[PDB]
Amino acid sequence: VEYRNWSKPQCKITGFAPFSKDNSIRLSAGGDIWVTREPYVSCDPGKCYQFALGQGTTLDNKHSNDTIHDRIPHRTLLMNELGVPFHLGTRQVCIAWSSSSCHDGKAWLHVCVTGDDKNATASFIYDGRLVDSIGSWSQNILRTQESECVCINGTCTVVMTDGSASGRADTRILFIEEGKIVHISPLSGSAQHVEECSCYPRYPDVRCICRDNWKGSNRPIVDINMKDYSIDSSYVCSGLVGDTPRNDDRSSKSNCRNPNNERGNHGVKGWAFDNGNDVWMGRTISKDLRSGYETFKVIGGWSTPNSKSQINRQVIVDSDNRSGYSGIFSVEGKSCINRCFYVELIRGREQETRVWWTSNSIVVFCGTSGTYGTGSWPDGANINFMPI
Amino acid sequence: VEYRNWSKPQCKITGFAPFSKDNSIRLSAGGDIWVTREPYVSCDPGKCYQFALGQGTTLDNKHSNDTIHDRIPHRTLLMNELGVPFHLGTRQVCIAWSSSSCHDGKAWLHVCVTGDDKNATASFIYDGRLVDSIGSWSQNILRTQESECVCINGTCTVVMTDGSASGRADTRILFIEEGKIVHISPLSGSAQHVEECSCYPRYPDVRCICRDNWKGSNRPIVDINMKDYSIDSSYVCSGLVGDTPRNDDRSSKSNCRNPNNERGNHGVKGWAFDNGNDVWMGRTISKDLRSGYETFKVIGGWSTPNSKSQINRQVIVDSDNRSGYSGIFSVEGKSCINRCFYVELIRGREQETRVWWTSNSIVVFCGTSGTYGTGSWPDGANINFMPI
Amino acid sequence: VEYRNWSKPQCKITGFAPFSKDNSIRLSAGGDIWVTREPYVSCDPGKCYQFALGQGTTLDNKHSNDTIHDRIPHRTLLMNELGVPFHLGTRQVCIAWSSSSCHDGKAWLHVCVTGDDKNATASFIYDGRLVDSIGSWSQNILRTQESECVCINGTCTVVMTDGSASGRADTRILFIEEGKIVHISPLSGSAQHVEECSCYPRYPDVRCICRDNWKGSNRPIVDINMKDYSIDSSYVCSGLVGDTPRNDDRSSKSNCRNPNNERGNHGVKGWAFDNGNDVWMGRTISKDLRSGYETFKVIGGWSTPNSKSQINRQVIVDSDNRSGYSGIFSVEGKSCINRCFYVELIRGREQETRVWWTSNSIVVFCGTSGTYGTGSWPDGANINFMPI
Amino acid sequence: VEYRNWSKPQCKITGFAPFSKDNSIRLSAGGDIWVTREPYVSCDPGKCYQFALGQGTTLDNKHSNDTIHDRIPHRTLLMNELGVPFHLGTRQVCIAWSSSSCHDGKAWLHVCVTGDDKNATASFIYDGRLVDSIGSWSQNILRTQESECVCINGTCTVVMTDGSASGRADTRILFIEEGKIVHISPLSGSAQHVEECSCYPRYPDVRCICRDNWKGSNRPIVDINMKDYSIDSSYVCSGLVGDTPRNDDRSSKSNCRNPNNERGNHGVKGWAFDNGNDVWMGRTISKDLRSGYETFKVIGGWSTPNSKSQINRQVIVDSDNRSGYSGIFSVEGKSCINRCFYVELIRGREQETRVWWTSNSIVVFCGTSGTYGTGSWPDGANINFMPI
Ligand SMILES: *[C@@H]1O[C@H](CO)[C@@H](O[C@@H]2O[C@H](CO)[C@@H](O[C@@H]3O[C@H](CO)[C@@H](O)[C@H](O[C@H]4O[C@H](CO)[C@@H](O)[C@H](O)[C@@H]4O[C@H]4O[C@H](CO)[C@@H](O)[C@H](O)[C@@H]4O[C@H]4O[C@H](CO)[C@@H](O)[C@H](O)[C@@H]4O)[C@@H]3O)[C@H](O)[C@H]2NC(C)=O)[C@H](O)[C@H]1NC(C)=O
Ligand SMILES: *[C@@H]1O[C@H](CO)[C@@H](O[C@@H]2O[C@H](CO)[C@@H](O[C@@H]3O[C@H](CO)[C@@H](O)[C@H](O[C@H]4O[C@H](CO)[C@@H](O)[C@H](O)[C@@H]4O[C@H]4O[C@H](CO)[C@@H](O)[C@H](O)[C@@H]4O[C@H]4O[C@H](CO)[C@@H](O)[C@H](O)[C@@H]4O)[C@@H]3O)[C@H](O)[C@H]2NC(C)=O)[C@H](O)[C@H]1NC(C)=O
Ligand SMILES: *[C@@H]1O[C@H](CO)[C@@H](O[C@@H]2O[C@H](CO)[C@@H](O[C@@H]3O[C@H](CO)[C@@H](O)[C@H](O[C@H]4O[C@H](CO)[C@@H](O)[C@H](O)[C@@H]4O[C@H]4O[C@H](CO)[C@@H](O)[C@H](O)[C@@H]4O[C@H]4O[C@H](CO)[C@@H](O)[C@H](O)[C@@H]4O)[C@@H]3O)[C@H](O)[C@H]2NC(C)=O)[C@H](O)[C@H]1NC(C)=O
Ligand SMILES: *[C@@H]1O[C@H](CO)[C@@H](O[C@@H]2O[C@H](CO)[C@@H](O[C@@H]3O[C@H](CO)[C@@H](O)[C@H](O[C@H]4O[C@H](CO)[C@@H](O)[C@H](O)[C@@H]4O[C@H]4O[C@H](CO)[C@@H](O)[C@H](O)[C@@H]4O[C@H]4O[C@H](CO)[C@@H](O)[C@H](O)[C@@H]4O)[C@@H]3O)[C@H](O)[C@H]2NC(C)=O)[C@H](O)[C@H]1NC(C)=O
Ligand SMILES: *[C@@H]1O[C@H](CO)[C@@H](O)[C@H](O)[C@H]1NC(C)=O
Ligand SMILES: *[C@@H]1O[C@H](CO)[C@@H](O)[C@H](O)[C@H]1NC(C)=O
Ligand SMILES: *[C@@H]1O[C@H](CO)[C@@H](O)[C@H](O)[C@H]1NC(C)=O
Ligand SMILES: *[C@@H]1O[C@H](CO)[C@@H](O)[C@H](O)[C@H]1NC(C)=O
Ligand SMILES: [Ca+2]
Ligand SMILES: [Ca+2]
Ligand SMILES: [Ca+2]
Ligand SMILES: [Ca+2]
Repeated sequence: VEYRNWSKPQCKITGFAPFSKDNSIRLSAGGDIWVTREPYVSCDPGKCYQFALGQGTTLDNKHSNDTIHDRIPHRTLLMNELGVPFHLGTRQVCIAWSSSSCHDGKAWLHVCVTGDDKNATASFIYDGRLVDSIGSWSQNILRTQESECVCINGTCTVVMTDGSASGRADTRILFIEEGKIVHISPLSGSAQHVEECSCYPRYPDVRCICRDNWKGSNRPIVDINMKDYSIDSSYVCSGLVGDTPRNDDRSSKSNCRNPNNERGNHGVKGWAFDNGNDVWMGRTISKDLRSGYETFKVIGGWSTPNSKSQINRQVIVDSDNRSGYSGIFSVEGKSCINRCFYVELIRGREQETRVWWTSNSIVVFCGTSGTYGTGSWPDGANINFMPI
Repeated sequence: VEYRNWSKPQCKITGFAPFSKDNSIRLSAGGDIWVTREPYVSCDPGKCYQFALGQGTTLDNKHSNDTIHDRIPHRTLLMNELGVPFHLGTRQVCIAWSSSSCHDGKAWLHVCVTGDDKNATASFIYDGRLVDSIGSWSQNILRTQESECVCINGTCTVVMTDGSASGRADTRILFIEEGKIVHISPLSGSAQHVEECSCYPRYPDVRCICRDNWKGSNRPIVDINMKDYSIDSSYVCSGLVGDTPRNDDRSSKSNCRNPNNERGNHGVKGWAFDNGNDVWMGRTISKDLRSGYETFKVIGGWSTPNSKSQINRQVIVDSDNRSGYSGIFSVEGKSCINRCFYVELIRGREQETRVWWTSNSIVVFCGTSGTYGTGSWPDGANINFMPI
Repeated sequence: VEYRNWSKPQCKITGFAPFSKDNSIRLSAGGDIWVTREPYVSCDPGKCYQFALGQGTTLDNKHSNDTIHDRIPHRTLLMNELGVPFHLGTRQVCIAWSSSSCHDGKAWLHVCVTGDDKNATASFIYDGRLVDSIGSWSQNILRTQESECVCINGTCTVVMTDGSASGRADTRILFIEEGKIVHISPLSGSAQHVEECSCYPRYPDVRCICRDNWKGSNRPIVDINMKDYSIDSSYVCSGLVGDTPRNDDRSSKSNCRNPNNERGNHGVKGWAFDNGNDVWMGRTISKDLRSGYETFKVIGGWSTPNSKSQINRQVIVDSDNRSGYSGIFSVEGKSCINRCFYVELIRGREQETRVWWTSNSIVVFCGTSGTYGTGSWPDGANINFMPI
Repeated sequence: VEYRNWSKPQCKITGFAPFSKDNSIRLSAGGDIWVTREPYVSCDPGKCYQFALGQGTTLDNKHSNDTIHDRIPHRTLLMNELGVPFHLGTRQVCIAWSSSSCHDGKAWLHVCVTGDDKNATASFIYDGRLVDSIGSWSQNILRTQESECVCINGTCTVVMTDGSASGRADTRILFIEEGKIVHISPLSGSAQHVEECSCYPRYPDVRCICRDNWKGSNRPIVDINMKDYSIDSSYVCSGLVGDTPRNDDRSSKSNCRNPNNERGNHGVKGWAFDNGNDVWMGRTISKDLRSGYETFKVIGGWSTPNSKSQINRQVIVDSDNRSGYSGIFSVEGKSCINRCFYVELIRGREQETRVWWTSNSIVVFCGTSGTYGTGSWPDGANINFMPI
């Protein structure tokens, strides 16, 4: 077994093709399925796995009541092969109300945060054993990516934040070797608030597109130098911005450098990736709510401030259906590294009627160099058919 | 590991012996089991797997209502070891309302079609990653075999159709290497309508027996030259024809060349294979409905037009019981390549109105050079005992 | 990997120690568990598996009604790791209302009989593929061991019967190499009726203790010469006889040669094995019904006609509780071959009329050279707590 | 594969970080989950497993009624990967109402005790086969650790007791090689009553911290010399004692040598381990009941009699929530051997009378050389939401 280097060029991308869907909520109405949120996907060299934060209960279960809450002690990281729904045989990998996972070519690293809001613990589990832990540095909800970390040549990197969700916070980039923290770098650059980074290998370095929860509806970028541990940060150049909420395309802005101060407060986890001067990105179709999901390329969207010429739009989830968090993962092919993404399809309380639970399913798409058509792949559950 | 070549002679066939049965619908009445249709079987070098298109729901589940519909975004390809029923731990391999799968000796290829009727996408997944995709070419339900594809020396072939189900359509034969489409050939020859091909290795080439949904109740043949990608097509010579609907045995015809224009409209997926001048074939026992299932050899049925001398009949499913789609798969033995088949046993709507769902179980038989008796192996569920 | 030879001495045996129990029926009252009967155990070189004939239904399921019947088309052979109860993820290995399985050191052989009573088919599946089949030779319920077959140096042997259960029948011993029948020997010797043999390796040969359903309450022995395929048969010498029904211990007889003509009609599958002049055997505690289970050694019980000197009695299931079929399996240790056995614990109809189903659990014990105490390990389900 | 030697220094310990939680009871209210008690954790060289004694039933099952009883024939040892809850696919490894398991680097050993109170049998199963057995030596509930045994250089050791729970008993230390008992040593030293030992490798020897059920609320130590099989015993020096019940912290004593005669009767399984002159230990927060769980270091707690200076306290389960048994396990890291522990979280009768069953979930923590915060990770089930 060799460490992954991800040392191939990025695949040609013309858009995205359907990859996986789990139908979690539909199945929940006729079977014992975990209540989850904050899912993601990560692949070992051979196969892909779906992850999510359980709520310590199945859906058709009185304990599913009031699972809207983000942090309870019973949350655990679930891990199944991609497309295997979270049934009762699912392994709970660690205790976590915030997580990141990645495979270095040899073994899995899991970063699992749990405990009190003001004094959380992050556990670092590698190759099936606890190797390290760190306590809260800002005493205000130590937290991490909710998507895959990235490892190059045996060094894995993960972005963590501690502090205010509505002001200056303390973001740190950890470097981890076989589960052991070997270095911690403070966030540097012009990103002013960084949450829930979606990171990808860009050999020899790592690049993250994140969520600004404070003043930006444009998405921050964090660049991680894997050689010298230096950090840089800015914002996606695209004038078509990626956060929710955001201004309408009529009036939205990004200058590549600063939070745009356009409905900056709050946000949603999302992703983008560069191809030369262009950017491929996803966002909710609604500028207001976590409804619908679309992808497109913005011509000059990586390099030209305020660029707004999009092309190659695809609807993933139509605007009449719920989405949620989304994130990137990378898959090594024969000659190139492909970029894929998942969309969390949130169902239940409070937005929807009848039910007392909050859960999600997932849909997953992967970059293609080929051709494709159109469709919409929403959660598909009928709220009227669900146990409450 | 080496690529499969299937470079052994076809096994001696005296008939077929029982191989597998999943009892899906019986189990559905007391357990959480997927609603499915369009099942098939395919084996890696070591063991066989059962596949089917899920309906994104279990049977004992309000979402099972109105699962008669062929295409919804929630359909996914399920894959279990043969004889493991589709329980909640089943892996959903891809998003698909039409599919084909095969193993090349090294890894699995899945061809998965989903999306809008007028603009579908086929994804090509190999060794657990998306390698290619193609969009609809005729804007009219791009679709494929619903049974195993065939790979020789690292090149896999699959037949796909796009266009009318009741007139001239656009059928293409794809050649795929490690998930990448390397060549596409148009259908050629005298077959006038080709659907749902059941294909098998006939080293060094591939041979398919398909469904003519337009003018033929005789089954089309598609011959695929794996060296130069050339295509030929015609019809099974046997005067005992394989489609449903069809004329009675007394008045049925085939001239090997043309659709017989005998109750040609509509059809059912099925199979046949050659042994010299003779043909082994299955069909529904009913000439009108998907009821019963029988196999037999037609003497001269491969090479003599309108041959009707049958022998070695076996009842697989008696005529009082429901069948459905059927297809071929091939299994490599020590010295020869064996031919096996599965039968889909459809239950529920529209025919059975006590329940609101549509699903199936499977029964599977394999070629034998030995001896055997008689029986009948239907679905076996009591419709009155079923959750509705 | 090498073929198993079983070429080690039989382990020292002082009695039996508890090995496994599945609690199938207790679990059935709170979970989806297969209805079964005719279970057995067989181990590959690494680990042991439990097998049984499913009834194509779970217990808490309307299809469980009237599962008293021995032969329906929906019966399939189930196979799990030993101690894993027959849940919905259990693999159905083949279609079978009578079966035998064994591992030759390289792969599994399964002998699976199904179809019409007067014209059954036995399928021979090896290394995951159908290799051979045979039809009924006496047109009267072709049938086999319901316990493990035995393979030495790549040749597996299995005993099959076709014909009357209450008169002269046609018993044959098959020799099978990688799934292919290479020789068939007729029964020879003085055993007059042979059913449901429990066989074990006695290098270089195989020895079976069976059920005489006709005139004997003493158990037949079948000796299989693996070199020249010759067959011999007689009866266990022990005056303490192993069948049910039987006479009481005071009046029972065996002359080693002939059926004893003591309540000879009917019987139950069981086992015994030799150690020099002595025999280790199990039997139901009741002489009338399949109630209770005991093991003991009979001193001179292998070599001395009508020997009744028992020692080392152990209660496996107390006489207040139901038993059923029992059979032998063999397990290779470091320096010796151990003998183990399972007991089928039958619940439901016809004896227990509150419920409409018939099913079983299992308990398993293995030979020990050590020491042990006493107990009773019955099924343990409360019939009043069961779904009916 | 090589035998484990555990020949690395003990890892630096600053405290404990969260590792695993199974949420068994919460899940039981919406899924088929085993009723258990007496859980533990043990890891092979790659992966950790959770074990527990089943009650031969699921929770939502009428058979769960009156599972307070410790010993029934239906109890079996369950084994899943750590964090996989005990679903219906769980393997029952052996018949056991008392158990210990460990991996020697090559294979699993299981020590499983079952049968009559006055005449129990312990089975020794290694590498999937029964290798040895021993009967009761004191005719009074032969019993063992309820946590992992320890193997060094292919020799595994386990502590067993037979005799009174409230007076002088007969404790023996067994030495087992590939499942075969090679030596038995009587308890020696000043420990006067030894139950339910929590043992760990301290190369080249093994050290156990146990439960005195008779005169001590201070915990006994058993030291096992793996070279000459000699045994020593005493009591943990710490004046902060580990048993429940016990005196309050102000009035509790230990002299390292004798049971303290302070509320000595009864107890609970627990653990401690040495670091130089200091001791790391866990205990219930309540001095009266199995409620809450805390860990801390006692400075001089290993070497100084009646030492009471604690530091590095952590709450694992707050005092408002139920705990139960706890035990140690050891995990080999790159350069050191880590110490971890599990806590049994008991729910139901007799304390909670709304329900009729008794079961548990688990939470698991591992030693860390890093930093951590605070929290509480109780069972989390709402008794009012449970099937009774
Ligand atoms: C079968 O499947 C294939 C493959 O999926 C389909 O082909 C794809 O079809 C897509 C839709 O036509 C196409 O993407 C489009 O590319 C064009 C550039 O050629 C781009 O303009 C499109 O983006 C606009 O339209 C979409 C809706 O389609 C809007 O959501 C989006 O916001 C864009 O609209 C904005 O810009 C327009 C142009 O300036 C304005 O006219 C419009 O009012 C709107 O303006 C707002 O935003 C501006 C900033 O962007 C701002 O200045 C202004 O003030 C407003 O605020 C879209 O990306 C794919 O390229 C194509 N794929 C391929 C490979 O060919 C095919 O159609 C399917 N066929 C069927 C029958 O199903
Ligand atoms: C135990 O098990 C074994 C193994 O399963 C059994 O042996 C098998 O038995 C099969 C049935 O006899 C046998 O297959 C038959 O082979 C003969 C040739 O030898 C063939 O004629 C049979 O086909 C006719 O009969 C079946 C029903 O059995 C019909 O479904 C079929 O359509 C055929 O009937 C048509 O042709 C006949 C002859 O011309 C006409 O009499 C009949 O009316 C009908 O005519 C219509 O169709 C014609 C076109 O074909 C058309 O010209 C006309 O106008 C009408 O429309 C069948 O294939 C197996 O070979 C044999 N297997 C082996 C290895 O021996 C055994 O019986 C079992 N034993 C018991 C006691 O259960
Ligand atoms: C703790 O556990 C250990 C290990 O499990 C226990 O030790 C075991 O204890 C067993 C019972 O004592 C013992 O087996 C016995 O061995 C003697 C020979 O030494 C043998 O005679 C015993 O067999 C008789 O008794 C059993 C009931 O125990 C009957 O079921 C059986 O049919 C036998 O009864 C017949 O023979 C008797 C003597 O000849 C007659 O009195 C009786 O009426 C009956 O006669 C009928 O059968 C005859 C043919 O057999 C026939 O001629 C006559 O006309 C009648 O029809 C039994 O096998 C184990 O050897 C021993 N194990 C070890 C390793 O020591 C220990 O007791 C446990 N302790 C506690 C307190 O739980
Ligand atoms: C964020 O998380 C971090 C990491 O978890 C937190 O840091 C940890 O904080 C712990 C609590 O302060 C600390 O452990 C403590 O260490 C001190 C020594 O420095 C030790 O004295 C503490 O033990 C006492 O207090 C705990 C409750 O905290 C009691 O349960 C315990 O019994 C001890 O109290 C007894 O002794 C005291 C002093 O002698 C008495 O005042 C008290 O009444 C009580 O006396 C009884 O027992 C005596 C025998 O011991 C007996 O003589 C007398 O008669 C009475 O019966 C505790 O171990 C950790 O070291 C620290 N961890 C690290 C790595 O720094 C941090 O606080 C969190 N952040 C925030 C803001 O909360
Ligand atoms: C959920 O819990 C709330 C109490 O917070 C209660 O009012 C409501 O009835 C519960 N829902 C159900 C379905 O029991
Ligand atoms: C299925 O849906 C139809 C149309 O809404 C309805 O009439 C029928 O009652 C439904 N079936 C069940 C069993 O709910
Ligand atoms: C089982 O079937 C019999 C015969 O049809 C019937 O009398 C009985 O009520 C059935 N049992 C149940 C529980 O439905
Ligand atoms: C449990 O058994 C007891 C004694 O038979 C009975 O009083 C009680 O009702 C049972 N509990 C349930 C929930 O059936
Ligand atoms: Ca924002
Ligand atoms: Ca047709
Ligand atoms: Ca008899
Ligand atoms: Ca005590």
